[PDB]
Amino acid sequence: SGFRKMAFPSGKVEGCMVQVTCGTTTLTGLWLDDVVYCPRHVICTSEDMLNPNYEDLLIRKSNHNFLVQAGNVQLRVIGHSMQNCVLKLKVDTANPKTPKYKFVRIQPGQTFSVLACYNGSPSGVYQCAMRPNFTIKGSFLNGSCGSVGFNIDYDCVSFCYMHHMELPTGVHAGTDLEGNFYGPFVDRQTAQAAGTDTTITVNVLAWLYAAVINGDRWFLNRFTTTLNDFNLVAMKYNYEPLTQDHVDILGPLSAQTGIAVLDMCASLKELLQNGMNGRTILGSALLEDEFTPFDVVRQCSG
Amino acid sequence: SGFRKMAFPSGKVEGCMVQVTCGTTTLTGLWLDDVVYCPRHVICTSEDMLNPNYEDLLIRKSNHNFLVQAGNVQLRVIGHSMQNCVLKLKVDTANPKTPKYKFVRIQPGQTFSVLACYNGSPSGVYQCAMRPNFTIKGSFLNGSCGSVGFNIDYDCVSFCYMHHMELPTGVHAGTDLEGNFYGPFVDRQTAQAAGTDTTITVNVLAWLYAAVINGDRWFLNRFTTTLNDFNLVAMKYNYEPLTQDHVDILGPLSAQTGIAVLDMCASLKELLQNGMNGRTILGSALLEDEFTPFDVVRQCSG
Repeated sequence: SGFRKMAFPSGKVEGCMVQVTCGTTTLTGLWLDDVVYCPRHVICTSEDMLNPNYEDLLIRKSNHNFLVQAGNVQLRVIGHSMQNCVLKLKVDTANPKTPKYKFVRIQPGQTFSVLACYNGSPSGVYQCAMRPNFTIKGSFLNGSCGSVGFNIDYDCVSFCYMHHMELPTGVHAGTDLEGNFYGPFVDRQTAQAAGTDTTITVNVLAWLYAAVINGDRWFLNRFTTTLNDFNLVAMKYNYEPLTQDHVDILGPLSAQTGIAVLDMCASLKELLQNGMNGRTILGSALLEDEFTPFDVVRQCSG
Repeated sequence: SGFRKMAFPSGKVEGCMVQVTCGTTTLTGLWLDDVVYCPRHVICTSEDMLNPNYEDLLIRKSNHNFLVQAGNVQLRVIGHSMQNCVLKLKVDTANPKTPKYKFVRIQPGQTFSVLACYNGSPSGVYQCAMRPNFTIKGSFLNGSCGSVGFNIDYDCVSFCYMHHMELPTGVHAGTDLEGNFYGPFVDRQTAQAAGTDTTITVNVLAWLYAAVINGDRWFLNRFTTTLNDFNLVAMKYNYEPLTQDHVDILGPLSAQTGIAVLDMCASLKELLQNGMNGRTILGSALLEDEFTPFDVVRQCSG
């Protein structure tokens, strides 16, 4: 028993992390086969970040301007290529520690593990959700840029995220491994609006199921509700609309606990309307939305 | 910026995790050099756990009764030895992936990373504190027993914890790697009292410093206080007494933020007495005590 926010084991990803240096700039890169992936703003000084013409900036750079190191092992670069907001540095040496891997673009509400690095050196690991407004609430310092988010499906590492920017807000923005930003964000040091940060309703419900599985059943009410009635309450509290697909995804958890989804929705309704009255659920005084149904079942079953 | 509960990278520990089977019982073991460490209750059936005579139970077992596997690689056992509550299974093959390592007994209030396994297979990683009552709030299922807690000091993995028991309470108990339980607990399926679960005051303060470093400064009050006056309030709310050593440990954080320890203590006093009034600190509606000063500085500096 017990329920913790839990990252995937990071070993497979640790052996892929390298230091990418270009001029004065140094950050973290991802070394897979004979290609190193990194934020394209590695070519930028601090002054360039205000209004960068990446194409023009990149043209001053040749292969030899990129120092790629993998812990005292300086790789050699034999070809470079900008793909959207990522640089792809071809190298002579293929990473012998390359895991089975995929590149995937993740959806809002889905979770992933972040291996936070500094200048190519793994520092630690934590679990994140891609929030509805396509930000994450991470922990990244100078050097962390190029730190990656991933999921592990049995043997395959699925890379979904690379960290690029910290907003003036403090929250974090990044790309998939093809270099496309999650959200409207750009790799430019300017004012950038993250939208309203809504809550992932299906996750909150998954978490409430986890709490019941773990013996916290106090919230369970004597009411029920419909989707419409629930969603009218959801919209009020900047919660995501709950759809039928959401209900279906929660079915296994419903089947395990013997609690229908709408019954659990009614519990959530009252919690939202009436608060927690100073009580806690799974050792939290807030409604938590960074656990997917998959995460709950993964941690509960095996 | 940003502040997250963060585990150490687990790669070094992943390559040490093995499956230990004895009769019907299977759990996780730690393979270091030519020795495998595991909970001694691996020799127990469910019936034995009620009132085990470990010495008598172990005598029925010979070397060949222990099946040690490291992912399709069945190790061979050439000597066995019970050390307190751990079994030490000597084997022919030395782990080639043995990291630089130490065994350390950790103190109450100190943190560590748990690599949660099932039957020798790493499942995930999260950060824990050894609580004042020598329990942890983990996540362990059947198979997780023998999962280990560790810290990484640059090159050296320092193993501090092995998971053995879940209490009827739900909270978790275990040993150091020499097999001595943290706390009064025994490896017997019986009713076992964990004491009053007090809060780690120096950690809470470390966390409050982290919050100020990250821009949450709302709690900061116009008062100050003494240690005695503070500790009289601390005792009331089952907080650990704050000592002078605690003050000294917080000095760097005090020096960074320009906020004296006692000034921060007065903030904490009011929070304890007046609550949070529905506000949050670092995205939490509770006072968090599982971040040491080291953890805060590690994550803030680099």
